[PDB]
Amino acid sequence: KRRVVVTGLGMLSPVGNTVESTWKALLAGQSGISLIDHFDTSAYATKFAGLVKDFNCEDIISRKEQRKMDAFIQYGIVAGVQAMQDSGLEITEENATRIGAAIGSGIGGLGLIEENHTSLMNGGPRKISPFFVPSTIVNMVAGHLTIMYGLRGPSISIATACTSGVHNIGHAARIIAYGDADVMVAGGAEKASTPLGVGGFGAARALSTRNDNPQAASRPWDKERDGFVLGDGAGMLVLEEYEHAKKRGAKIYAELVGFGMSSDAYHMTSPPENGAGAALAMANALRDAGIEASQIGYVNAHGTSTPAGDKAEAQAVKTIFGEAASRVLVSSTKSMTGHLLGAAGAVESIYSILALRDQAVPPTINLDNPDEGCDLDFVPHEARQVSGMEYTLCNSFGFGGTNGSLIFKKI
Amino acid sequence: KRRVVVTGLGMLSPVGNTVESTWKALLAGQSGISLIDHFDTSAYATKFAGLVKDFNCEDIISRKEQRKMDAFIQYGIVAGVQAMQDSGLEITEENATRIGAAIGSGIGGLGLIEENHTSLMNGGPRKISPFFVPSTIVNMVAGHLTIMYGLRGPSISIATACTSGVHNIGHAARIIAYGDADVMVAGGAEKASTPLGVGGFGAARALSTRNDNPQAASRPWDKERDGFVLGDGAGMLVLEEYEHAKKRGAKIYAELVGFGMSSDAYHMTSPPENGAGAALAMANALRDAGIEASQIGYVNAHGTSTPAGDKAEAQAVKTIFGEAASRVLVSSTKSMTGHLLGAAGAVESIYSILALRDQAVPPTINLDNPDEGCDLDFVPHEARQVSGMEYTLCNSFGFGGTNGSLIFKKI
Ligand SMILES: *[C@H](C(N)=O)[C@H](O)C(=O)CC/C=C/C/C=C/C
Ligand SMILES: *[C@H](C(N)=O)[C@H](O)C(=O)CC/C=C/C/C=C/C
Repeated sequence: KRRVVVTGLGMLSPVGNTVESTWKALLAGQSGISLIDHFDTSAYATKFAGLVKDFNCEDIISRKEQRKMDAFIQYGIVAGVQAMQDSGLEITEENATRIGAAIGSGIGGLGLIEENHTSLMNGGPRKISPFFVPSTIVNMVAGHLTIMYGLRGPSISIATACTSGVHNIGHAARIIAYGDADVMVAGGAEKASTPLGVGGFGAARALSTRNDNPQAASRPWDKERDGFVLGDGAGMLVLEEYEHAKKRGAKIYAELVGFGMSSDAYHMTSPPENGAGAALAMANALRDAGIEASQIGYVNAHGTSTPAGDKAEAQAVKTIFGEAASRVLVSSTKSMTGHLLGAAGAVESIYSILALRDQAVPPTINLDNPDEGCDLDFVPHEARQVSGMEYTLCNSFGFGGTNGSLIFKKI
Repeated sequence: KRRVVVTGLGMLSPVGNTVESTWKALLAGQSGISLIDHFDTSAYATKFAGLVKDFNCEDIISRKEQRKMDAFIQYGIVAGVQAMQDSGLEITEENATRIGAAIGSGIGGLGLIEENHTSLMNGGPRKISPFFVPSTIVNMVAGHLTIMYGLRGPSISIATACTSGVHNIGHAARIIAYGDADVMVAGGAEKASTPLGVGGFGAARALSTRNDNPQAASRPWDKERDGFVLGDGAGMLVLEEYEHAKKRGAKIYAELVGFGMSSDAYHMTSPPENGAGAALAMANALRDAGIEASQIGYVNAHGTSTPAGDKAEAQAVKTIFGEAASRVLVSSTKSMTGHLLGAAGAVESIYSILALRDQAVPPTINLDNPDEGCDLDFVPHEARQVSGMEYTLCNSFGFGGTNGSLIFKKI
């Protein structure tokens, strides 16, 4: 039996450009939400997002190579490098073959698609960049990373909307467990804060519209929720087989011990009031890990600050935790960070891992007045200190009722 | 140990709207390539593609529901229904939970992205459809199918460019083998024959330009190759665990016995002249199945009719088959059908499965003059009759050097 452990972390996010900085900002209840200034938002109903601030990549990616790449790929690589550096792995010819990648995105290169389409509308097909395809398609984050580090193992990319993050980590472990790889770089990257991504979610009426107080917009479970808050970023994990990691003397952050997937079979964008799909994915993760709900100390919720969405997950937690529902800690870091779509599950896996390290649970800021029936401990305003927390659960749900959960364990 | 078998086939393609029709057209060496007429191609360097002809879906999808869906999703569903109908599975409340889906696409809804972006350019963000997001994102084929049949098992979507098809089948089996599901609907759907998809690949100089003879454009391994030929379509497979399938008395088409993944670590679009990545993926598939190259009767090649691409794969076959390289049959059905990108690996899995059933190997049409060093039996012009063929191998390679292979076995 092969046990997968997390030996390397890397990340870009709205509250920080590194893992540790981001983690301090979350624990200090800082927000990363801000007014969008890279495109005219006058006609838009949402004028704010969680944007990655003062991002440098020149040291890692050259200006000549920057032009073949949408910003989502740029983020993915930089965060991937971080994860590799943190891992300390040395890739040798005797190694290459056993190391792979499992990185996805919800929609990939929206920025460059809009740009190319604009050129085509204004100049015909001869003005379309020669890199249009490889600069936008979702799997190019893993493509460039494999090339960069000479990785020859398995190379997949799962694109399941907001569950992407969780699914890539899940299958990266599965791959390792199966024997196809020893080390896997996994995570997700997203950069949808573009006209079409902001407009598009606006069109569906899914985004918050609180432009008078951008940092208060995102309020999971609060009575005044009006929609999720969009955020860009990327979170990369290095997963590797225990023994392999043991022999090399690797920083072991945690052990990936459970992975559950489920389908809703209800609505294309809406979740069931019930939360049954969310319930069956936690449930399945539990079975896969072989533990009971009661051993879960902290649940990093999907909790996107949407009226219907937050209700459902809460209910699913009450179904799964039952009597231990009052003793379990459930927060949403999306109150600060915003929804990272394809990257959400990746960064939130890092937050659930660090919580094990530090026994501190990031808060759910802006939760001034819980709505009617939410009696759970949502870690309301300030980080909570804890003791003896062995496991944490991490949720992510997505359009098409595609659900996933990851269980982490302290080692 | 769990053995996965294929109990249901479904498919839309340029040469046919059903599985059997398509199969007859391939064996009769028919081409599906034609002049594009849904957009002005006057300024374009390629004016032809493999398009799905006279496609009906009204019986399956209503006109009110058609509007929330890009054509790639439309194709996926219709082909998925076919696969379910062919399977004969009955979904019950005692069943739902164990049946899932694993359907991907290379780029998903290009058609609707261009349309929405056009509206936004000409009318601002209020003219963007409310279904923009769910009508384009890659995972909505599995989303709608799960809802339609009430599937509650695992729901993933792999988006690895032209390897998508193979990867979704691969992981669908892995999932089943692992125990997360008993039945999985898997495959891919693509519909990139749009201005941006044709222009975009044109921009890279990757497409054939033989507009004077569209049906002769696609010529894998021929000396006059000038680029791949674009094709739309979808191919769906129903994978299910042997025992489960046995007990229900299911039509067993074949057994999925091997799945190999590999990374090139060379170039973002170009393959290595060597074909080493392609070699290591066949190699890995072989190990996973536990058989030797010599037992492989037919290889459905990636063979996209690209100068560099076709060279490399051929070499990789010579490395893997070695002495049996002359006795093994290698054809490319892309000579007729064109490249289905995200769907390519799905339809070609069906062609490798049917070849087992009928012991007939589809030809590589248009191969008038093999280039210099290609001495392999490429099944040059007419279908070849065979006897005692137990296994077939199926290849698919993609941008970012992401490789995959599937091995099928006659039962
Ligand atoms: C996210 C959610 N409901 O939690 C949802 O599944 C989703 O739409 C992700 C797909 C988005 C990809 C980025 C595209 C932006 C236009
Ligand atoms: C396909 C190949 N080289 O065999 C290649 O990997 C690829 O570009 C697939 C990605 C395309 C998705 C459809 C987008 C069209 C614009």
